[PDB]
Amino acid sequence: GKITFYEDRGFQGRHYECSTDHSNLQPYFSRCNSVRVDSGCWMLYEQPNFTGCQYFLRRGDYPDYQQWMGFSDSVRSCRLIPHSSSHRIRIYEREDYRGQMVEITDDCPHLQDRFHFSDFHSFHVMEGYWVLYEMPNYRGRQYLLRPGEYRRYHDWGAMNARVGSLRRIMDFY
Repeated sequence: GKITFYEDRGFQGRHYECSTDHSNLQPYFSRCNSVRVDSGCWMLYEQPNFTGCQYFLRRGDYPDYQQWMGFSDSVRSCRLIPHSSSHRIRIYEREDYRGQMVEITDDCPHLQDRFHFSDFHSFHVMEGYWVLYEMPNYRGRQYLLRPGEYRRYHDWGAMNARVGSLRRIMDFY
């Protein structure tokens, strides 16, 4: 993977080329108003140590932070997401894997409209990397889900339970 951060919009200003996870990008730039993703799938984080708001980016040009649904020009840590050949997640109605459940291996642009139940409070990521979104059609707050267990919203870094859609992380072409 290769990503380049720019302090000003339109790919201007101080820039930093990156090919690895970073817990602290502050030594290299103080703001990020545009990004070029040469390759790979990336999760950017507003704050150091993979905290704060999260944003999913993949190959392509992002001339303004709004293009990655940024809440501001803050980017202070990043993960390069590794390759997934398969994706599998269990979605549960209540916290701690209780209530109704469905197991999917594809994307879901509208949780509410698609299943046999209407509330979504815990997740077990069996295979692959996913982005969980606050709103339908992959909008709003974004949260990376890695393989493993999410018993309640705090486990995925949300300040509340609001969710709307789910996307597998796969690259483009």
